[PDB]
Amino acid sequence: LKAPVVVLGAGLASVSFVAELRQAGYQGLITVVGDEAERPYDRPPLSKDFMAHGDAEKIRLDCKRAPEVEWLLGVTAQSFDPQAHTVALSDGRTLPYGTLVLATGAAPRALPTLQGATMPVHTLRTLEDARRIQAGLRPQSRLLIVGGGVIGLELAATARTAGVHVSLVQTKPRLMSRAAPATLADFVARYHAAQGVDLRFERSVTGSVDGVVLLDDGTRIAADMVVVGIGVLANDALARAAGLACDDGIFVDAYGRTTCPDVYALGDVTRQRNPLSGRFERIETWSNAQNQGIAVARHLVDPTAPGYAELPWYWSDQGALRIQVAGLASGDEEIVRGEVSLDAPKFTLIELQKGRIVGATCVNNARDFAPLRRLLAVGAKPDRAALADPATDLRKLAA
Amino acid sequence: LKAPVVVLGAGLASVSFVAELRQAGYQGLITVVGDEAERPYDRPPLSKDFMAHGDAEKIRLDCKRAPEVEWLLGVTAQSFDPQAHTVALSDGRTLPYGTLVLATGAAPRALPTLQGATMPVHTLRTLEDARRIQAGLRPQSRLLIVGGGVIGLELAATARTAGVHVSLVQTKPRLMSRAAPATLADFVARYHAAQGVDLRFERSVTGSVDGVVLLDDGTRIAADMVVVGIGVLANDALARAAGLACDDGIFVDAYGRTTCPDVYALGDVTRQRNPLSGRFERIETWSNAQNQGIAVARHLVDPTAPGYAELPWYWSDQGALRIQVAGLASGDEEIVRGEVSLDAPKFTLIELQKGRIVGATCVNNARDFAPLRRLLAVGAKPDRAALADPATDLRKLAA
Ligand SMILES: Cc1cc2nc3c(=O)[nH]c(=O)nc-3n(C[C@H](O)[C@H](O)[C@H](O)COP(=O)(O)OP(=O)(O)OC[C@H]3O[C@@H](n4cnc5c(N)ncnc54)[C@H](O)[C@@H]3O)c2cc1C
Ligand SMILES: Cc1cc2nc3c(=O)[nH]c(=O)nc-3n(C[C@H](O)[C@H](O)[C@H](O)COP(=O)(O)OP(=O)(O)OC[C@H]3O[C@@H](n4cnc5c(N)ncnc54)[C@H](O)[C@@H]3O)c2cc1C
Repeated sequence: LKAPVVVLGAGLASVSFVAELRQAGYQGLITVVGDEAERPYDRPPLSKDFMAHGDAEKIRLDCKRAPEVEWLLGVTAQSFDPQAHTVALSDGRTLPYGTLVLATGAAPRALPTLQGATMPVHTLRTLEDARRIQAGLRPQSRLLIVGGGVIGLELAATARTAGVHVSLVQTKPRLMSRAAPATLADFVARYHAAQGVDLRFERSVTGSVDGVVLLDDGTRIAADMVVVGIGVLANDALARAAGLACDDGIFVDAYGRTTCPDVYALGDVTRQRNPLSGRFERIETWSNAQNQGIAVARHLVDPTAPGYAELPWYWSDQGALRIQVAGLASGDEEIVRGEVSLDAPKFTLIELQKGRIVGATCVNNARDFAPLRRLLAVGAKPDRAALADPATDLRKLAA
Repeated sequence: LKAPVVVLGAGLASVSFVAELRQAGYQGLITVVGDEAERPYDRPPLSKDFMAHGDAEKIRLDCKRAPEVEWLLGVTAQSFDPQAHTVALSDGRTLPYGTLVLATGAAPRALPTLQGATMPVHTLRTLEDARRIQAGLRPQSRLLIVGGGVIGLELAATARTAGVHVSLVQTKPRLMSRAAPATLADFVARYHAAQGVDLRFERSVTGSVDGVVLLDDGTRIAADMVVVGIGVLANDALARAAGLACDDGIFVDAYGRTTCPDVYALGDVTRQRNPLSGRFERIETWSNAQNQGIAVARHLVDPTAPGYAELPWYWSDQGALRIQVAGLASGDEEIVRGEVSLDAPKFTLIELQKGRIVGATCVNNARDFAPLRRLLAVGAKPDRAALADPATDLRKLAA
């Protein structure tokens, strides 16, 4: 930890990191460069309550635990020189650094087949995106969502509740193909179909003409607006140009270190080790952005602190479904607690691998999720009969 | 470049690196820790001329360009402390370092289904391995090779020439599924079949009992010896324990830097960027071990030197086939020069991607390979009609 600290990016990972530095005792200079001209804000409401109600002052991140920080908003870091220890800014200024932190997140992947489209096509990542989408979301408008990940499905539910007709195209045979158990994915499709979502599986967009989208099966979908959500790409251009190891994501170890001395990275921009799979992955969850940011800051101030160690998890709010998912999507068996029914959905899945818990899912059952995450964390091997037994209390069993 | 330099591993990458340091002008301490008790030697002859003729003094690496280096042979680096800047050795000694270089290569992957086998099962990576395999290779012995990569196929040809009966099991539908064009792979299978190799595709080993190997199709193959060659795993345990970013391979940038300050890595142990694909890969070729070793050394002595930049390539000698392959295995089209015939095989493949050369293969045509590699290097876009035209001289066209 060499002063001054410069952080590139002012999203959740960045805010979490600078607040932990200050709370841990670092009182030297901290400067944050953020390219959006927005008071730092949280993204999950953009698909839900913001999209519906429209109040951005309900979604701002609390920067109060980060006193004495200069936030350069609406400014783009254009390059950094890791030998000179400087960053070049879009406003013509240069910042010196002792420690540089790359927290630049990721940007929506574009659909090449819609690149010359003459109809409204948006992605959903920023306040500006959400505001733009809202203003075309009239009741009985027709929305096409490309991509069956959580963002798209969250938007789908919000749109339907608002009286918008929703069609959704998914290339893979299942929704949430990333980091969701098949049982959950099948149920999620059943729910959305029941809410009026027109789901098209194993189809791809081949292009568009005069307000209609074309598909690989040779068919058409007319819509007033397309929202594309087919995943994101790490914002790692600065690192690539400066000579750091990247591959759609900056490689970091558990201390947030990149291959370049005095340069760290955290959050959506990173590829990091998933302790459960033992493989490097770009983890794009809210909890990772916050918790990896805190862990890296904590170790920078106190090098005896351990590195980042959390196992990955996320939630997704999709209408009546409060979904929570932790660990791996699959193992050698799945234990199902409760019934999988559209009639007041409430159930828990547990994935096991040689008797050890390696994954869990709760749907409208937040009470069981916390003890499942603790069990997950220690690689517990409970009695599978007790794990199926609805009489069992997971909170009790967790100690 | 802080003295003293310690290198872990005494294979080709290591020898190439220390020789380049010395040639570039670094005259400080260099100490190499090598766990094999062997004068440093080259591995490719182990599947060919050594396996046949048995003279290890024909395969030693030239260390003369590396004067004043202490080589601790037969000693294992057990851990390193990247804060203390020391390495702990199996003989009880500790080495201080200013710069640590991890050049520990990779080890053959084991076959879990043969873990309790009571017949001879060997891998082929070391002098000891080769010597052990040789001594069971009687004429009219039956050898089963598991794995259709280049090592297995090279051994297959050597064994057949020696009068050994060869059966070979390959899980994938084609040989050389890694980094070889399908056209080449199909031809290579045709050649080996013509030389008496009993090839079994899309089959897996399920176990063994009393001198017979069992397969996923429910059948049997009796053999006097099994040689397993199903790929390798990076020897990255020290890095993993010391907190470096690894995933079956230590992540490095173009200067050989790991995520840990003052620690570098090179050769088979690394995952690095493939400039043609833009993706990180573990490149396990001879040319990478030598050339990445030299590039990293060169930049350590002269930081104005560029980073490692070579595009990947390899050769494989399989009986009458002198095979050379560069770049990617495929693109949007393949140009074929000459005829693909078992009657005196001699042909060239060129892979193109939007008019640009991205890959090439020569079989018994070393003359065309060098100009194809130069063309590959600059991302050339020659006239495809001229590239097919046998009247065309690639050496001429290369300038
Ligand atoms: C619509 C939506 C819904 C979501 N819902 C969920 C959910 O249900 N569950 C869940 O777990 N997560 C969800 N997420 C939230 C999410 O996971 C977090 O927003 C994200 O992980 C935060 O990571 P970050 O801080 O690393 O990156 P970012 O939030 O992307 O922050 C990076 C910032 O750096 C900026 N930047 C990039 N380059 C430069 C530069 N050169 N100079 C200056 N600034 C730069 C970027 O523009 C960006 O503002 C959702 C996200 C979206 C967009
Ligand atoms: C049978 C065979 C045939 C081949 N034929 C071809 C070919 O046709 N074409 C081709 O391109 N390549 C071929 N290769 C050659 C090959 O590509 C090179 O041998 C390899 O890439 C060299 O890389 P290296 O120096 O990084 O690793 P290595 O050669 O594996 O050297 C690493 C050394 O470090 C040692 N070590 C590991 N851990 C420790 C430790 N903790 N302490 C001390 N020492 C340690 C290892 O035991 C090993 O001796 C072949 C290899 C084999 C084995």
